[PDB]
Amino acid sequence: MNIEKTRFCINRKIAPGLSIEAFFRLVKRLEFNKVELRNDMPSGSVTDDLNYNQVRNLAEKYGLEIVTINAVYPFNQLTEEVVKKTEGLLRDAQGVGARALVLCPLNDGTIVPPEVTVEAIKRLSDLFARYDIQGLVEPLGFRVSSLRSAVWAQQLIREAGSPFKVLLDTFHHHLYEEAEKEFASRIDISAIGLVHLSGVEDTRPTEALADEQRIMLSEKDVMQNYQQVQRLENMGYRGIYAFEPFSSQLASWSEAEIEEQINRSVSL
Ligand SMILES: [Zn+2]
Repeated sequence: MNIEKTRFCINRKIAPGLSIEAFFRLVKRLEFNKVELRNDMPSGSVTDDLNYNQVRNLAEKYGLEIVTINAVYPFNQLTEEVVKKTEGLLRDAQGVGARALVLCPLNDGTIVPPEVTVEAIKRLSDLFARYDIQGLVEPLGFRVSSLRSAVWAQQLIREAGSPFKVLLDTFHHHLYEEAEKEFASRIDISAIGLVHLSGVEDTRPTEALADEQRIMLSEKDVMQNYQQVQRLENMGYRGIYAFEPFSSQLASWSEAEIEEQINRSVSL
């Protein structure tokens, strides 16, 4: 297996400690060219205390692409409150020159009918076009997720007639029983426009693991990061990979610890 390095993205959630400057100067210095900004770090702001300029220039200086902002939730349950909140994020992404905003389904045990997610996808595609932002729909694995399958979400994006793509997240994939030898032919790598990697070394049962159980990559993470990435490659994927580990263990890691466990990960 070989994959081109320039194809690697560093999701900020990996670095809750660092300021954006701090976070940027890192990456670049750590090699690569793509990041993800997020609206769920301590600041609660895609820019922390900054403004669009400061950030934008900070991406220029370190020659980085802001690939996505995570995330809009619940994109699916698209009340006027949610619409106003989404608009926020589009202003953010347009503001920092992000290319995508990440869309997360309702994740609370409530059914969101396919017809409604299909409407929410129509309405968000208008609203995105309005800010010239791309969309990425991230199915969530959990039994309580109102959209679990990357296949189904492609089905529903095709139906809304949307240029949006799916965000394949290794954990959420892992966490969803009916894919792998039901995936493969059913899935369409054309329309996967981002892949979020994170590893789960933990011996617990899959059937109720969480965002907290996500460290980085290395031999015996019970998630098939290689075997997913092997297949994604086998299949045509020439798009981005991003490290989006969550877990409280991203709490150690000097600016130099993060530097290395990114490299454990990139096993090749
Ligand atoms: Zn993700």
